[PDB]
Amino acid sequence: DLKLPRQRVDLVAPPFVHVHEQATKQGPKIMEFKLVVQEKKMVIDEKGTTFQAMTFNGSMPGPLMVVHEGDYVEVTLVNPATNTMPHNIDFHSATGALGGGALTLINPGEQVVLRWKATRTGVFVYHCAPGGPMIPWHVVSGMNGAVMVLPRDGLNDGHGHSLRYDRIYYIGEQDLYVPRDEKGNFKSYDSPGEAYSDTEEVMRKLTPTHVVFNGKAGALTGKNALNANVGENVLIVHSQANRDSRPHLIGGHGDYVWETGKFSNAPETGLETWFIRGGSAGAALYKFLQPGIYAYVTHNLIEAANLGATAHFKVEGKWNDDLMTQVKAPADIPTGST
Amino acid sequence: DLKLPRQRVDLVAPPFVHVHEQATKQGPKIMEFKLVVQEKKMVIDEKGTTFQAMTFNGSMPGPLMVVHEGDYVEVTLVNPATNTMPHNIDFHSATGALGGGALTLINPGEQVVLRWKATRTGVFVYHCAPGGPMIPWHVVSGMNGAVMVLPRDGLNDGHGHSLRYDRIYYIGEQDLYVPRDEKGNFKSYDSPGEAYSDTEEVMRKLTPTHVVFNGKAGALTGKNALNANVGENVLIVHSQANRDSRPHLIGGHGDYVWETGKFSNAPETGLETWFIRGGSAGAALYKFLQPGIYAYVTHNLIEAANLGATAHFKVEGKWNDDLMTQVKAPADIPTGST
Amino acid sequence: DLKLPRQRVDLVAPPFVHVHEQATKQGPKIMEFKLVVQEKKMVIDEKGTTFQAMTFNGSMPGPLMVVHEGDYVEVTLVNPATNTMPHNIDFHSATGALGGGALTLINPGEQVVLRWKATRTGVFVYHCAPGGPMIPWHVVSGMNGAVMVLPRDGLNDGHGHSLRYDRIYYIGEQDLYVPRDEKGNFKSYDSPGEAYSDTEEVMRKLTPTHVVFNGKAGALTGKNALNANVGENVLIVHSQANRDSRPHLIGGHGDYVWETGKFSNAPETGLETWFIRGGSAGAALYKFLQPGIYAYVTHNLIEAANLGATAHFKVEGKWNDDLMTQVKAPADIPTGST
Ligand SMILES: OC[C@H]1O[C@@](CO)(O[C@H]2O[C@H](CO)[C@@H](O)[C@H](O)[C@H]2O)[C@@H](O)[C@@H]1O
Ligand SMILES: OC[C@H]1O[C@@](CO)(O[C@H]2O[C@H](CO)[C@@H](O)[C@H](O)[C@H]2O)[C@@H](O)[C@@H]1O
Ligand SMILES: OC[C@H]1O[C@@](CO)(O[C@H]2O[C@H](CO)[C@@H](O)[C@H](O)[C@H]2O)[C@@H](O)[C@@H]1O
Ligand SMILES: OC[C@H]1O[C@@](CO)(O[C@H]2O[C@H](CO)[C@@H](O)[C@H](O)[C@H]2O)[C@@H](O)[C@@H]1O
Ligand SMILES: OC[C@H]1O[C@@](CO)(O[C@H]2O[C@H](CO)[C@@H](O)[C@H](O)[C@H]2O)[C@@H](O)[C@@H]1O
Ligand SMILES: OC[C@H]1O[C@@](CO)(O[C@H]2O[C@H](CO)[C@@H](O)[C@H](O)[C@H]2O)[C@@H](O)[C@@H]1O
Ligand SMILES: OC[C@H]1O[C@@](CO)(O[C@H]2O[C@H](CO)[C@@H](O)[C@H](O)[C@H]2O)[C@@H](O)[C@@H]1O
Ligand SMILES: OC[C@H]1O[C@@](CO)(O[C@H]2O[C@H](CO)[C@@H](O)[C@H](O)[C@H]2O)[C@@H](O)[C@@H]1O
Ligand SMILES: OC[C@H]1O[C@@](CO)(O[C@H]2O[C@H](CO)[C@@H](O)[C@H](O)[C@H]2O)[C@@H](O)[C@@H]1O
Ligand SMILES: OC[C@H]1O[C@@](CO)(O[C@H]2O[C@H](CO)[C@@H](O)[C@H](O)[C@H]2O)[C@@H](O)[C@@H]1O
Ligand SMILES: OC[C@H]1O[C@@](CO)(O[C@H]2O[C@H](CO)[C@@H](O)[C@H](O)[C@H]2O)[C@@H](O)[C@@H]1O
Ligand SMILES: OC[C@H]1O[C@@](CO)(O[C@H]2O[C@H](CO)[C@@H](O)[C@H](O)[C@H]2O)[C@@H](O)[C@@H]1O
Ligand SMILES: O=N[O-]
Ligand SMILES: O=N[O-]
Ligand SMILES: O=N[O-]
Ligand SMILES: O=N[O-]
Ligand SMILES: O=N[O-]
Ligand SMILES: O=N[O-]
Ligand SMILES: [Cu+2]
Ligand SMILES: [Cu+2]
Ligand SMILES: [Cu+2]
Ligand SMILES: [Cu+2]
Ligand SMILES: [Cu+2]
Ligand SMILES: [Cu+2]
Repeated sequence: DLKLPRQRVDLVAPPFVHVHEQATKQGPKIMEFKLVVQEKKMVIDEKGTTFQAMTFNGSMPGPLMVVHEGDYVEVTLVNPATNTMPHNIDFHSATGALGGGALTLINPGEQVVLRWKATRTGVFVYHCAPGGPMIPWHVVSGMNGAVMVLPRDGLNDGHGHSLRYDRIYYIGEQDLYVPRDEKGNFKSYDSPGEAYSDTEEVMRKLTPTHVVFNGKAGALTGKNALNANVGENVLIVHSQANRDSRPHLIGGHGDYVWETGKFSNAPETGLETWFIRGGSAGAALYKFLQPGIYAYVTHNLIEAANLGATAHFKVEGKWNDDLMTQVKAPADIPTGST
Repeated sequence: DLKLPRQRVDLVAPPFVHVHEQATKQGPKIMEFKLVVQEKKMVIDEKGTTFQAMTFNGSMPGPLMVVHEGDYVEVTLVNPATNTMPHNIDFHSATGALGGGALTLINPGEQVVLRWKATRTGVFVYHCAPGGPMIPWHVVSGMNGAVMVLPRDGLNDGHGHSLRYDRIYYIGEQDLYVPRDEKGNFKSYDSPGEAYSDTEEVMRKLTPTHVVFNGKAGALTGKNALNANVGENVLIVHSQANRDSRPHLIGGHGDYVWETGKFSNAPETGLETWFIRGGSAGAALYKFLQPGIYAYVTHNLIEAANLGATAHFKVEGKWNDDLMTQVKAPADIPTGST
Repeated sequence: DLKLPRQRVDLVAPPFVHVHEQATKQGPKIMEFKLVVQEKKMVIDEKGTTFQAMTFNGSMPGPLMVVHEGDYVEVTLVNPATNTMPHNIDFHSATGALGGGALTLINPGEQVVLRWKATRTGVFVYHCAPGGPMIPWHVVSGMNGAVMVLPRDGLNDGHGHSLRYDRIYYIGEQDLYVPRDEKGNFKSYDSPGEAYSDTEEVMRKLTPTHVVFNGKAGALTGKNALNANVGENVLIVHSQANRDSRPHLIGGHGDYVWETGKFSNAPETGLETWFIRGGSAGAALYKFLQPGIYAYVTHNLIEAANLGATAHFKVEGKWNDDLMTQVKAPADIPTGST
């Protein structure tokens, strides 16, 4: 019945994003994606704590899918027989059937194909949602990602001027609820099923043990810092499927920010810190003006520094002393100061 | 002194709303409302947990009051002699005297009549506020509701186009703090006064035991699902008097959302999840495009699934396979897949 | 190299703000500020609880700095040798070097001079950020304040109309994490260093023991209520360096609110409650219409009433019975009521 060109997309692992056009003169296509569920033990902090994760495509977050308004998105979801649980997928970008969850429940050893029309522009969360208490558990176990539906003319500033990014990164933030024993040590389990009862107890108190970007504390620091150059306009897509976050680029700003994540709304300009509602994605554009290290954090600094929620950007270029300079280096306080 | 027509309104129990006009060519009226305080033990979850509630008109939330900009709202507040505590009322829509709380403190066996002018458009919280620590306690015991002050021309999209709703529902969300004994069982009390000290201890740790719509887990599910039809524009008013919420219609969107709740501001369009600041009301308009069950949640899914914060809509009509379709039902993974 | 007029500003203690012009026809200046770090034990609640605070200029929050777009801000930061820790400063208003933190780390007995260009308008947080876990600890110990960068034409309503305030107050909100002993009593320490390990344990559970304005419960109540008059337009700048807040003026409104705090964005109008993202400052303008006491709160009323987060305004003038009146004082319920 639906007679449009089909285009297969190969997803990549976050924080990177598969190749795509911003502005396009192509008409609507059927864009074909495949997601494979993988349950696996994963390391989530710098002390080697593990937890029984559940993922789309082996990553937390799941990969970013990018399409244009008016495209049809055909998703094959696969639940390999090595998995232990049923899984499904709910797209916040889609209309009907609980975002697709009501049409996509699959047992281990099965797959399903859903098609949804990309009628609403923005960045949107997708996540597993098998039913009842399984919904939060699968989501906080890692089964969430995002999709971006671009306008066919690309981004704009809401005042008739085009915006183009030079680079795009997807930062998925994950709240984790890892059980502890009587002494406070984190517990380990042999399967997700075995972890469930103790994990649900931690979840009920609504306080995460870890808050991480790209699936672990320190994931996007050190050698996995995000690269940019002075003068580049960088789009940072940020998602949180379950809990609020307050992104902040330390030493920078959000030049254009869609904090509710929807491109039919004009962006706010010149933000210090923005707000991603739990259950949503948002996006910020920034043009780097200064080289050096930048930390990208949630600006609950306890979470950022102590629970794992810090990424770095390493930005190459020349320092602009007009914007900022050290006028006098650290020196002894003058004895004749009052 | 004030010589305007008087009109008596009969309130109804949430989630329904008393009859009202959207656009009106009537001039300013004195709109007369009565609220009666009722302290009573209420069931708040599906396991039969009870708590010592304090309510306006016997419901959590209190009823939605609807008037138009420029009306005068005359509220008789009654505190029957069967109650044990003093109560009052503070309208966020009103100007002066702590929103009216400073003029409305009544002991059991008394009543009071306050009049306030509806000078500001939007949806607004009202709540009890007797003074000091009694303020949070009365509010989290259930003494809060909302009022909607419509523009006389009805809603608009902020770009000169009228918006009209076919149906309106009021979803009041309540954070509850129910004490537990040493084993974790919820405690019961014979009066609000007796519950106070233990409840205040739970409140101080800022983590609710329950988060409910319309006064109990499951209130708006099953046979009390909210009804709609494909093609109907539905206004959902959401209030939270004490704690933030992040509403999400699973399988739908917010077509037009006033998340800060004030109709002098243009709505945002096409939201996945919106944000109700604690101490405020907001409103979202959505036109249903697909039949079936929709869950309306706060998108902290722990709260939604495990603490009680899920409502359902049951939507009648014909499925649109253009928007979404199951291309292939669950099937065994092809043996010749890689 | 930089050849502009220099102007020394003398800071004052919050909630007051140093003298400044709103609209200015002066060109860019080098505005010179000095901040001195002071570590000291401070009283933070009405029962006399103390904690080991770390402050800019001996106050929580640090003082508000006010400049205009295009000015250069030259800050001398001094860390006296009576202090025990290294400190620095990060300006959310500045571009590069982690907002200045990377250029300003000073040991006790040292000072440093940083210059940053005020290229972005709004109110912005500044805070200490020495590195790693020291970042949240210094911030929640009190080392944070705000800066306001005004447009050279002053504020506007985003629709081409000037806004002018008659009075300005800076309300800094501080989340504190005070350790308790086994019985629940707050612990005291002889130095910040000694308090660290126990404080970090409380911080990890993300629930504050106190939430205060101007450094202590009750700071801005009683005789330190904030003064205004009927008819005055008052700007309230609110900052929170670490945790979300939801400001509300009880009995009033936000006439014009920049909740993300940035004057390049038009304000929202007629708000009941607004939202300050942790890591940001926001600002609300209100014209008082009624005399009397107003409470300014975060509208988590538990925090407001029980954890310390209430300020008062005392507003002089004549009552307007058109806006609000008590039609009938408290009276016995009529025996012939149903
Ligand atoms: O012996 C505990 C010690 O070993 C580490 C090493 O990285 O990890 C083990 O213990 C953790 C807590 O049970 C587990 O999460 C992990 O799976 C296991 O290898 C340390 O993290 C831990 O303190
Ligand atoms: O708005 C984008 C997109 O949403 C649709 C429904 O799929 O329209 C919705 O929003 C419209 C614009 O706000 C409303 O007028 C309409 O009633 C609502 O269904 C699409 O038609 C539109 O392209
Ligand atoms: O947090 C309580 C308590 O537990 C201990 C081990 O008994 O540390 C655990 O908690 C720390 C904070 O989350 C982790 O850094 C560590 O991996 C974990 O074992 C104590 O060290 C701590 O007091
Ligand atoms: O890219 C930052 C990196 O460059 C160096 C010199 O190679 O210094 C530049 O950046 C400093 C601020 O971070 C400026 O103060 C300095 O003048 C400028 O040359 C390194 O110091 C710095 O880490
Ligand atoms: O015996 C406890 C058991 O009975 C239930 C039945 O619905 O409710 C009782 O106990 C609760 C906890 O004290 C009370 O809240 C309630 O008022 C009382 O009827 C169960 O909820 C409970 O587990
Ligand atoms: O804005 C609606 C309504 O509020 C009032 C006061 O009751 O005006 C306030 O807001 C005006 C528009 O923003 C301000 O210009 C005014 O100064 C402020 O008091 C009403 O007059 C107005 O209808
Ligand atoms: O939550 C702690 C602990 O308490 C028990 C009974 O001892 O269950 C209580 O808590 C549950 C979660 O809130 C409720 O579902 C139940 O109504 C309540 O009695 C244990 O079952 C649980 O481990
Ligand atoms: O109203 C939803 C209800 O209708 C049924 C058939 O009566 O199916 C419709 O909705 C499905 C998606 O929820 C579509 O896939 C199907 O093709 C459509 O006919 C029921 O299955 C469904 O629960
Ligand atoms: O003896 C405890 C009692 O004294 C008070 C008096 O104001 O304060 C003391 O104890 C507190 C808890 O250790 C300290 O924070 C404070 O520094 C010390 O003077 C009361 O607050 C306290 O209950
Ligand atoms: O926007 C205020 C201020 O920011 C600067 C950079 O210091 O410009 C940023 O924002 C501009 C307007 O949104 C962008 O076009 C620009 O690319 C970005 O660097 C200043 O130039 C401007 O005055
Ligand atoms: O909060 C637990 C418990 O501790 C006690 C003293 O043992 O009070 C402490 O906590 C109160 C709440 O924060 C404070 O008001 C007081 O300053 C502090 O000592 C008990 O009174 C209370 O049950
Ligand atoms: O400024 C408030 C203060 O004024 C008094 C009389 O001096 O009353 C005025 O304010 C009341 C509402 O708070 C009005 O109902 C009253 O009519 C008006 O005169 C005091 O009662 C009040 O505290
Ligand atoms: O389907 N989940 O356990
Ligand atoms: O300025 N960043 O914490
Ligand atoms: O007036 N309340 O307890
Ligand atoms: O998509 N709702 O959780
Ligand atoms: O530098 N701070 O401990
Ligand atoms: O209306 N203030 O809580
Ligand atoms: Cu799953
Ligand atoms: Cu969802
Ligand atoms: Cu009450
Ligand atoms: Cu209130
Ligand atoms: Cu410091
Ligand atoms: Cu910061």
